[PDB]
Amino acid sequence: EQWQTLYEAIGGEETVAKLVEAFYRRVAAHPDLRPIFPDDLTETAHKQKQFLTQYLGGPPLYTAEHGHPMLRARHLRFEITPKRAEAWLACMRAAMDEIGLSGPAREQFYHRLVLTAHHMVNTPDHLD
Ligand code: HEM
Repeated sequence: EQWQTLYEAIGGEETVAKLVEAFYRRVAAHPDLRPIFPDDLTETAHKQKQFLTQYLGGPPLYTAEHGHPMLRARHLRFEITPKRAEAWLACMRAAMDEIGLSGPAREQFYHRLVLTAHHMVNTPDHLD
């Protein structure tokens, strides 16, 4: 198959922008996520747009402004249980669906996010 970055494959900037906007609306509404995210998600969304751009092989926007992602380390500041990772991923799938992003490039991207989310998990789930 022809080589292209996943960033291009999914439609680049415009897709990332739409996706992030949709994603944070879902995060704001999610009871497993809402309390650990800032009430104002403006800055978060900005950073995620930059991060996902870089993560997908687009320009290194996130590093330029914030330094190396060191995402797992940054996430040690929060309790990320498997349930919370599932909530994040469920918001992401819902946002991808909402913006009408479907197909193999979507799933390849989603699978990268499943792996990253798994890497972020840092606390056992709360059971009974
Ligand atoms: C697995 C579940 C996850 C949870 C519960 C979670 C939660 C959070 C929270 C609460 C913040 C702080 C936001 C802020 O201060 O503005 C954050 C930051 C961030 N997250 Fe996640 N996150 C998860 C997974 C991911 C994944 C999969 C990615 C990317 C693929 C990601 C990328 C980021 C980035 C780029 C930031 C900004 C770091 C910074 O302040 O520079 N997160 N996350």
